[PDB]
Amino acid sequence: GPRTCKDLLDRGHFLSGWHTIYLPDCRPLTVLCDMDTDGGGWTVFQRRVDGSVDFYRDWATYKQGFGSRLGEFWLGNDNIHALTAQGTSELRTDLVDFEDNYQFAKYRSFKVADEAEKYNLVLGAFVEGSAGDSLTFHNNQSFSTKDQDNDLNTGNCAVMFQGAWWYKNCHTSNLNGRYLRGTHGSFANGINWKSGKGYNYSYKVSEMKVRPA
Amino acid sequence: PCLTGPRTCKDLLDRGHFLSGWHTIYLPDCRPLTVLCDMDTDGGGWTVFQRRVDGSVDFYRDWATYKQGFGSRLGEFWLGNDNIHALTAQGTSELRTDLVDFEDNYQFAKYRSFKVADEAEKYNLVLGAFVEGSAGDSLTFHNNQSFSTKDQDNDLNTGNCAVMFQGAWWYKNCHTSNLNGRYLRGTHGSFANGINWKSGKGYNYSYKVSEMKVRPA
Amino acid sequence: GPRTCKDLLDRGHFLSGWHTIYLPDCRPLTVLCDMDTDGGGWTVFQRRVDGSVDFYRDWATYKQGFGSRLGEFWLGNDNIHALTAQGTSELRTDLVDFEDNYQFAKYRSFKVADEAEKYNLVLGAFVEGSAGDSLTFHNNQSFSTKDQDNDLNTGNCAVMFQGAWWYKNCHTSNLNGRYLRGTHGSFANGINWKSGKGYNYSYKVSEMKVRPA
Ligand SMILES: *[C@@H]1O[C@H](CO[C@@H]2O[C@@H](C)[C@@H](O)[C@@H](O)[C@@H]2O)[C@@H](O[C@@H]2O[C@H](CO)[C@@H](O[C@@H]3O[C@H](CO[C@H]4O[C@H](CO)[C@@H](O)[C@H](O)[C@@H]4O)[C@@H](O)[C@H](O)[C@@H]3O)[C@H](O)[C@H]2NC(C)=O)[C@H](O)[C@H]1NC(C)=O
Ligand SMILES: [Ca+2]
Ligand SMILES: [Ca+2]
Ligand SMILES: [Ca+2]
Repeated sequence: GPRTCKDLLDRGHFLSGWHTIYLPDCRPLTVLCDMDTDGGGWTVFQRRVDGSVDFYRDWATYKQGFGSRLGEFWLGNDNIHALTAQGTSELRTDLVDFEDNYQFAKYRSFKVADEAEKYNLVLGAFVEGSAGDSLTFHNNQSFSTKDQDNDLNTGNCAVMFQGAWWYKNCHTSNLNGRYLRGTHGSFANGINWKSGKGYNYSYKVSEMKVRPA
Repeated sequence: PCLTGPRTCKDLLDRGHFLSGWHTIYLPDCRPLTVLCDMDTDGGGWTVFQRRVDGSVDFYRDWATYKQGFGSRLGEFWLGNDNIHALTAQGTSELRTDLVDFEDNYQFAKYRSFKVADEAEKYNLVLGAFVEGSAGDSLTFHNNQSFSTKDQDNDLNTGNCAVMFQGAWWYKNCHTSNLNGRYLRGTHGSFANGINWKSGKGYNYSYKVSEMKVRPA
Repeated sequence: GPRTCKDLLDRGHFLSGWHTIYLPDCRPLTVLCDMDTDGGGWTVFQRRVDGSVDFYRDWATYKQGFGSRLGEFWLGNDNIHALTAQGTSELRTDLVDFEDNYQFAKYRSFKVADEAEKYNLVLGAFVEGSAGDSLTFHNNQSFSTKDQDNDLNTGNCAVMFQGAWWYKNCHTSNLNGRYLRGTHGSFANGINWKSGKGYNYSYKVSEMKVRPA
């Protein structure tokens, strides 16, 4: 049975949507496949679209995943690790601002370690993207929530920028931040990408997606 | 197969489905129904039977349409009175109503029990006690009243509440909530004909999002 | 075995949405059923809603289908042919403008031939709707894309009006054109329907759908 969204694209599924794939050890899982972007075959593990879901959540919630198939979600750190663990695949970040303006940014490999390793971000080459690089900064850094401080700052970046990310001191990207809708006076606590629209602009749409090498 | 399966969205949550979305359950009588499960709110496991989000669907509809259900899995819908009765007839389901205004304020109401009688009793609302909620109690008023639509006036008003207030609801004489009213988008001059909740944002403010959902005790 | 969205309606599915049906050839297809409009039971094969999907696409892409179950899509010419081949189905076209005024056109029968015949369009007589008739003009003409010009123009109409359609010389409807959002100065390159809002108005919503005659 189908193991990646790439497989499903290969089996003639051309419309984006939720399909079940089979995890290394046989667990059925409905993932969102993006069959459209950049050749198609992407498995989406994060999406922000309308601010209907609260992303300011604790460790246990990020671990198992949350949100809605109808709109916004986070697939879950366990699932994300399961998907990008054995073998390797690439990350694609997509961003649309409120004027209908598209930008992206691909890297050539992406993986997160398991819970014992605090979901460490393993990130390689920024290939290209109109949105620029604002994610390598966070390379080799442990995942943080508001109730598990594993960050580089002396104070809690997750709580400060209202999100859950691979926080150092602190961040150039904050895609799990608050849905602030465009420009905001508050500093760096929205759906922000430094090299893209900056620390005071919150995107309308964000998607993080992977595809096998 | 209609044994094996999940009977409520609560069952599906317990079976490790963590993302909200459309799943098929089996009603007390094995009939399989595809429902929207809210796995996120207040512990998760809610079956959503009403959803207003963007005004794309007309809720000003006749009796037959409310009976079988209408709208879209992609956006707004009413599950259908038959289904709603089937879902709530045996047992106690708590009810929760979730509301969001256009300035991003979120409000809710919660009730100990909720059930609607069958068609012969005109989908009579049987409402348990108000338990808590920022939105305030604007449903207790409608306890023990028949459902009404534009073409079937079962209210306690000499007029037709469903025509005056452009919805369908368990109107009394006439209302304190009108969640199936017109999608008027925020404050409106017209009186009480929007997606209104009296103790919430009053008779002149129509919310951006409303959801009604149920879950086993 | 449900063969059409009409079948699903008769079996008591009253909410519009994506359901899987079985084609005359037995392939299972997941389609958008419109259970609401004009008695319900329509299978939607084209949907424009917000301009999120690029419809300016090549032959291979139109053949297999593209877009998203969450928003805009084209079911795919192969699928459309498979759904229209045997018997005959009605066609309804629904159009919404930016003040939410709805229009429609309705045709007794509609079918597209297969790839060998270039998905040639076989349309029956105009029945009533208020949008007027802007498809009859296109009867008996192959489908053209930017990369497969089958029109009756010395140029490439798909390139001239940036869509893909049964172009003659050139068109009176262009529902796969650019999502230009209301009135546009450019000529006839939007989601246009001549007898509806003319060559300089691009609709907000467009849907093409079929149902057993
Ligand atoms: C729910 O509300 C009803 C009244 O509302 C109607 O019924 C409900 C189900 C909805 O369909 C509404 O839309 C309808 O409008 C209450 O019913 C009344 O209850 C009171 C007692 O609490 C009854 O009053 C008693 O009547 C006795 C005589 O009863 C018989 O005769 C009357 C006519 O007078 C007749 O209506 C009734 O059915 C009997 O046939 C009298 O001896 C006693 O002392 C007292 O006055 C009243 O009769 C009921 N009205 C009706 C129409 O039945 C429900 O009790 C209420 N339920 C709950 C759970 O609160
Ligand atoms: Ca710290
Ligand atoms: Ca009356
Ligand atoms: Ca030509």
